[PDB]
Amino acid sequence: MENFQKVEKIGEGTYGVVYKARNKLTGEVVALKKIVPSTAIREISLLKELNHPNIVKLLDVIHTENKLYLVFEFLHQDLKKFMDASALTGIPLPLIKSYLFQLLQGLAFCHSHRVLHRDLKPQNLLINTEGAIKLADFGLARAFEVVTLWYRAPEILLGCKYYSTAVDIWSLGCIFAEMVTRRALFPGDSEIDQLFRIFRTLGTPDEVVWPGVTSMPDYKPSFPKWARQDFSKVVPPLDEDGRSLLSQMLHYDPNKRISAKAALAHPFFQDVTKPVPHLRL
Ligand SMILES: O=C(Nc1ccc(F)cc1)c1n[nH]cc1NC(=O)c1c(F)cccc1F
Repeated sequence: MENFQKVEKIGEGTYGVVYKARNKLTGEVVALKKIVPSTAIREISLLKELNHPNIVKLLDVIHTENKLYLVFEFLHQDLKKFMDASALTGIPLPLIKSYLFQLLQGLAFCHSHRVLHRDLKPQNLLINTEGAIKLADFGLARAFEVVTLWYRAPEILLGCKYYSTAVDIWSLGCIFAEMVTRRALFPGDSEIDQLFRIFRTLGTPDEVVWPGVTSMPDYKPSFPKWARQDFSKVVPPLDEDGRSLLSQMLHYDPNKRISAKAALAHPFFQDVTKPVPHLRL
């Protein structure tokens, strides 16, 4: 730690405390995350390689005195605070669209290298004054105070052990709908409550929409059978392009669910721009 001065506690991460810190030598301000098996060492080292404009840059990995610290480029806000701050009027749609597009870019990159996030949520989406948004804590999940289930894909909730990059698309779809409506899509407060909120909005899945569902580990023939709601009721006043895209990001069957790369080609992004957010630091 010596080479750093903790300027302040930024928050209580999943894997430990987060500090804003200044490199006593380089002068650079940074995010310092306190988290040791060699596997965790090997995973995090891979992470140093996947550099992308929409991934929070992992500056350094300090394994000293059998402790683990990750050093990340610092950004001044996350999407959760910005949403609360924009509750009154909502985030403008052009900004929502730009955030969605850049996030999809980040995902398409990670996914092309077979790296999933697994835990997307507005808290780990960081933004700057220049209109950029970045995925934070990418890959930390494989490598390793209630954790939110609100963005969890249903195949995870159903006990699927070998899930795909589709889980991140699902989470990002949930975040998309939340930006638009200013309300969490599926605010579950247990794994069953989470699952059943999903069922209530999208319909109880069956073998028609999701072949193999009924054979999943935690699936029960006894689940109530709810009817799917219509999306126009779910995310007004998102336009038809947005709704089409959202519906594809929220497909039950992970194999039907749109990829990040395919989502980038959707006509919703036909008119994408890069607006600057007004944020007060
Ligand atoms: O937290 C960060 N920035 C930030 C600063 C002030 C805020 F109000 C808000 C945000 C940050 N900058 N760079 C990386 C960061 N955070 C993470 O990587 C991170 C983490 F280590 C653990 C959990 C969530 C994270 F986003």
